[PDB]
Amino acid sequence: SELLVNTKSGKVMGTRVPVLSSHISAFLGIPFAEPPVGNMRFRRPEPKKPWSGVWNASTYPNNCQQYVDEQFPGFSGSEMWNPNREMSEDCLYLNIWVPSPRPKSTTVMVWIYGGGFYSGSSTLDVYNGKYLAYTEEVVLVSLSYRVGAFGFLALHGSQEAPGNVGLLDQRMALQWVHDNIQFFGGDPKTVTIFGESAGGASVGMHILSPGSRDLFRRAILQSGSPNCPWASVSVAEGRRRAVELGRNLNCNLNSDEELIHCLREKKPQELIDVEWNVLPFDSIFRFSFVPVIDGEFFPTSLESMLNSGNFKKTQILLGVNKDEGSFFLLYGAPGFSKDSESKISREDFMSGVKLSVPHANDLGLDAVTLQYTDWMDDNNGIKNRDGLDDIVGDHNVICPLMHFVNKYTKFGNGTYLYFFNHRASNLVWPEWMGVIHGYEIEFVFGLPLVKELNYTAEEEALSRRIMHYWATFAKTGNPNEPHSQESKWPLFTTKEQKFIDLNTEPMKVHQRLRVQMCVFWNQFLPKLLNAT
Amino acid sequence: SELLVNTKSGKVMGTRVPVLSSHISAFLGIPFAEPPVGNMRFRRPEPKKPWSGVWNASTYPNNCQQYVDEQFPGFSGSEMWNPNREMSEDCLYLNIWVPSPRPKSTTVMVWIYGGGFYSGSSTLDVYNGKYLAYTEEVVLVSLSYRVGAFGFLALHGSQEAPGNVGLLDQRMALQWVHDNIQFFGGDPKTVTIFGESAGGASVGMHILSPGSRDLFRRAILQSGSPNCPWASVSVAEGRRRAVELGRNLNCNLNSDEELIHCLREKKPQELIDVEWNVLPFDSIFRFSFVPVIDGEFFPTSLESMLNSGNFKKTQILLGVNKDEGSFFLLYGAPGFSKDSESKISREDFMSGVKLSVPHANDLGLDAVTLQYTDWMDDNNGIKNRDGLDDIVGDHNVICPLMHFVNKYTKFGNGTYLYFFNHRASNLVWPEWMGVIHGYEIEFVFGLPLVKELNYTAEEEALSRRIMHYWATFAKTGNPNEPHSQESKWPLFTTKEQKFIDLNTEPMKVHQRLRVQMCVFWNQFLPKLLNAT
Ligand SMILES: COc1ccc2c3c1O[C@H]1C[C@@H](O)C=C[C@@]31CCN(CCCCCCN1C(=O)c3ccccc3S1(=O)=O)C2
Ligand SMILES: COc1ccc2c3c1O[C@H]1C[C@@H](O)C=C[C@@]31CCN(CCCCCCN1C(=O)c3ccccc3S1(=O)=O)C2
Ligand SMILES: *[C@@H]1O[C@H](CO)[C@@H](O[C@@H]2O[C@H](CO)[C@@H](O)[C@H](O)[C@H]2NC(C)=O)[C@H](O)[C@H]1NC(C)=O
Ligand SMILES: *[C@@H]1O[C@H](CO)[C@@H](O[C@@H]2O[C@H](CO)[C@@H](O)[C@H](O)[C@H]2NC(C)=O)[C@H](O)[C@H]1NC(C)=O
Ligand SMILES: *[C@@H]1O[C@H](CO)[C@@H](O)[C@H](O)[C@H]1NC(C)=O
Ligand SMILES: *[C@@H]1O[C@H](CO)[C@@H](O)[C@H](O)[C@H]1NC(C)=O
Repeated sequence: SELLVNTKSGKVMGTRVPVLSSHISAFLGIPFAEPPVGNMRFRRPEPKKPWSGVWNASTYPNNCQQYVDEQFPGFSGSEMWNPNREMSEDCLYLNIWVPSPRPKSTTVMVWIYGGGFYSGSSTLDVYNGKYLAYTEEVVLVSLSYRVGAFGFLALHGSQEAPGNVGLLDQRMALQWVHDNIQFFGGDPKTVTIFGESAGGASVGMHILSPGSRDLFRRAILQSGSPNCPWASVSVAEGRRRAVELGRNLNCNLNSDEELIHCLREKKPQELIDVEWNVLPFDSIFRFSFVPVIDGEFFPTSLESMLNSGNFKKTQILLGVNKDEGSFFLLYGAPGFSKDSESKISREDFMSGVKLSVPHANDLGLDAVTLQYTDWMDDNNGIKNRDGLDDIVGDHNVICPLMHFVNKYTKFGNGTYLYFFNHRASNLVWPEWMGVIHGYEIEFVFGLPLVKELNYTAEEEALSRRIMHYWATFAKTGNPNEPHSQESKWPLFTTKEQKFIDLNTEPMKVHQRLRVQMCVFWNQFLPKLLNAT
Repeated sequence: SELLVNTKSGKVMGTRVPVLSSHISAFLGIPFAEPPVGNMRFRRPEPKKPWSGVWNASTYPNNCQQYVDEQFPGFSGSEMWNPNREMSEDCLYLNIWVPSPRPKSTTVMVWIYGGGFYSGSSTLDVYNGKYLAYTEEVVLVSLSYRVGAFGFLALHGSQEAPGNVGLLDQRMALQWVHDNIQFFGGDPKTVTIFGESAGGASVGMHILSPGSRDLFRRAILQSGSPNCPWASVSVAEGRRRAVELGRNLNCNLNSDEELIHCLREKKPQELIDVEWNVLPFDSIFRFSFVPVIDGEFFPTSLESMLNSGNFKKTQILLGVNKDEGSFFLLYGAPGFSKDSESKISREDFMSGVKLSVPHANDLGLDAVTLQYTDWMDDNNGIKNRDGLDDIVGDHNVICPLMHFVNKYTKFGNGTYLYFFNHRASNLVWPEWMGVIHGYEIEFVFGLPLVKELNYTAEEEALSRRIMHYWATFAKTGNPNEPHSQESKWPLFTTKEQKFIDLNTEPMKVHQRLRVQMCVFWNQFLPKLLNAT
């Protein structure tokens, strides 16, 4: 039967799922690691022991333990990101959508969800892989990994809580895909990993880490880069935060052993309840437990790895959204609200800048403010609001990606860059937030092809184009259809630095995406902060 | 007779001079101080002893000893600034143009020439006061003062060479005007001092200095401000330069007495020949001997005087030209030439920045470069050339004047600000230099009314308008004709910061002249340089 697949780990039984008037097979909740529970909490993952009999893979698995957004109860804009299955530490599973009839050896795409490294689920409606698998005829896999303290608590020097275990969870899933996807009709030689935000940072981290490079062929990064200021911490900062978490739970702090044992006796929600108390600064776009530059998963500093070409050389397709910072200003910066136009006073602007670049001294804060203030009209509320939106997006997402892009292209084998700037007609968030962080995902996953979701005919066309760009790239290392008549997405080169806009209008090519601001963020400001 | 005037210093005999088909009286070369020669070189000026008989004031006097421009022999663009009379240390004289018939008590305007404090003459053709005196019916005076080491060599603590004596020369001339102008038909209660560049800085210095304030009524500053970075030095830097001058002439440096005596035995040209060797940095727009913050002529730092309102409160009219920096880039920055379009490479741009802000550390240089580089088109030669032109003009002239303007207006009784941006049709300098430092002077002095000088009919109209604005302001403290139908030059206020463009097009009002760049130069950069 089509729904029965024998893998190196044992037999698995899937389910037939309807998709746009047709059908495909889905193998949901396949285990790829032993549950990281009890004494294994904080530890590197262990491979799942093979099983006898047939594993029932007809339903989604549990989501990993995580902080749950309750800022807007019942609001779909925020709840579409919350776990939609019961949470459990026993959450290391992957999902596979397979075209029907089962292919023999086709293109494989593995999705890595985002969520600031503290949240996320592979089972969200926006990550439903059936549309992409069906429309592009690819085997679509979505993995999972531990987030928050469970996946990133780091006490460097200890083997009980070394840090980066969430990344190792992702690596283990990629190993399982490499070893077994052939049985589902996928070609292990042609695996593209793709993810957004923390998932995009993760993809870049696998490109960098020597121990992950051989597990995939190509990569797609959406609104995320390994060098993002929020994506990693030093082992000293990781240690300080782990100790501070312990201090919040009245743990014995005499030794790592004492600390870890105490943290292991706590129920999941006890760690989550105090997780946010360990941040070193009053800030926005900063998360507690994230990857650590350990000297193992990451051999040396990310910057030196990027500068020396110490990373997997292959093709990459990546990009950013127009208003990456709005989600974060709404949730923490003074003056912003979901139900107002959020025009920002000069003082709230100043407060926002301080929260946005928490690590900056006063000279640094002045540099940023000057760079984003129109002094001919400084009390303009809309300009202050949009300026902050740009500060947050440029600093945390766009400029780090542009730095990654330029460093990468020097050694890589092919780069395609995009600027997604279409605001969905059915967006439930207010207009001031614009093209929000995370909102290109629904187009990548084909949601607009579903009539009941209320997208326009051009948005469905945009979705189909993006899906075919992503899949063709996964398949060939080039998003363009060979011998096609359609407009060509040009290669991003060190010299011309071309990129295309991604929206419902006829393709348009540009060059040097936000160079003015990124020279400020990537070259000048760090020089200023390092000198003063 | 109309050409005979009895003053408190003795009788003076002038000459009748033709002016635009009519005539007026001119009293040229009237002495206002004893010749500052021999043992009086470097000393404060002494008032001229009264004379018996009649002083022949029919011809221009000698010009003060100064460096002479030989960069373009025979070229009128540069030679129109060079002394046009024999040079001599016996050069403290003033000139007066009086309408005919002699008025009884009319508006007085006293001109203070510029020249970077190291050069300048009251006898230049562009400073001919007959047109303005005739057309506006004002008594026009042009004074003179020692420049270079002769007027500004400063060994603070010494009475033989205290510094600032060139400013005291100007003050003595203003005292003579106050005491005697009534005999020429001028009203001592209504004296307006006006000057350009170093002369404009001088005017602002008299506004600041307690010992000069009572000598005039109102002020006009053209492309110059007392706080300009090149207009003054500390007593320590003044001393170092004086000692270095001595070192260049093989002087005994054991004491001030030994140094000064040696400097006094040298012929004028010997000091001038090594004058430029004392600058502390490789730079442009920096001059050797300038005013010193001595604690006497200037009670405290210029900034604290400006901040506390420690200055004469009255009305001021001032402004800048569009391309203040071009003259200086042509003469010293790599890549610029008089006969080429001077498109600047990225490297010459960098070299220019270093010469333009000689006091800046590397972080400072990077800040400036970033602020003026279009990173989307950084190898554009015209943009690099124009960017440097703006760097030089903003830093040395425009932003210091804007800082002066805003500090002044808070305590003053009326401010009128202009932006002169008309390029004369008959300019002999190349097009790339634009509206050059010093080139609004010919319009202020009415040269365009002289047919043989080849100006257009609209330029003559512009000249007449400017002359009437200046004179009406001198007379009333307001450039606008009361009850006129013409467009009104609005008052510059702390709140609205309005200014007008000055050109052949219908008046246009704007606000916050070059605010973006001036916040950089007046607030951010000094904060950066002071911290790092
Ligand atoms: C690094 O990028 C991200 C960081 C956080 C999240 C996402 C994300 O990318 C997006 C798209 C996708 O990748 C998944 C989740 C998304 C959207 C949903 N949500 C958006 C709200 C994030 C901003 C508020 C975060 N919070 C705090 O900073 C904070 C501080 C103290 C206590 C509680 C909180 S919080 O959870 O409200 C969480
Ligand atoms: C502070 O503003 C200024 C500084 C210098 C001058 C003027 C001026 O404003 C204008 C208009 C008016 O006020 C009178 C003279 C003006 C035009 C004529 N000339 C223009 C040429 C100035 C630029 C070159 C100065 N030189 C040097 O920096 C240098 C260095 C070493 C040796 C020799 C020289 S230099 O004389 O060629 C001299
Ligand atoms: C990606 O790598 C391939 C193979 O290494 C590059 O193709 C080679 O290009 C070189 C230089 O032009 C030729 O000498 C070889 O014959 C090519 N090999 C093959 C098998 O095609 C390709 O140019 C690279 N692409 C980019 C954008 O770097
Ligand atoms: C310049 O100073 C004059 C006189 O000090 C100001 O005129 C006075 O304005 C105050 C306040 O409006 C009135 O109470 C007086 O009656 C006015 N005095 C006279 C004699 O007019 C004038 O407003 C000031 N101008 C500016 C721009 O500051
Ligand atoms: C597979 O497991 C799910 C768990 O709820 C169950 O509903 C479904 O009927 C099961 N099917 C088989 C054949 O075990
Ligand atoms: C005034 O002095 C000048 C000096 O050259 C002379 O030419 C002129 O004739 C003199 N006039 C009288 C009356 O002395």
